[PDB]
Amino acid sequence: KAERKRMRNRIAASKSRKRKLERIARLEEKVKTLKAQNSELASTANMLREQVAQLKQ
Amino acid sequence: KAERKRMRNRIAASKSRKRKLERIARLEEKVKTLKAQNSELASTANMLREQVAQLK
DNA sequence: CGTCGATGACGTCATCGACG
DNA sequence: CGTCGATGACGTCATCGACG
Repeated sequence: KAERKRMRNRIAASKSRKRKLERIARLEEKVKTLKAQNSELASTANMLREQVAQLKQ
Repeated sequence: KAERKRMRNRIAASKSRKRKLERIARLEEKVKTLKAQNSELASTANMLREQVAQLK
């Protein structure tokens, strides 16, 4: 029945808008975490140039 | 006139959806680039461990 | 071939801060 | 107070591939 088809679709649309919402938050969360990782790797590098300056003489 | 308000809001919705799309594309591209940088810095570190090894 | 759930695309409403 | 553009939340349509 048509009437009921649309009814189910209204629900489908609601979950769909919801997954997209989660997907976007996942993305922003990935960006935030990749940034912290960068900083860590960047500092670790200097922590290593440090050790390379000590062994330097 | 109520009619016209709705015509305009129709256009406005097209822009809005368009910008949300562009915004999501940005997030996706950022994830991609941050991953690349991540790699560079990771291997660079090992390059420096290599260089810290050469000092023994 | 008829149906299902997922999705992209779209128009509409409700609501917001800003403007005068 | 009316109005404006932007935008979040919806419901609807068209279309998909999968199923039987």
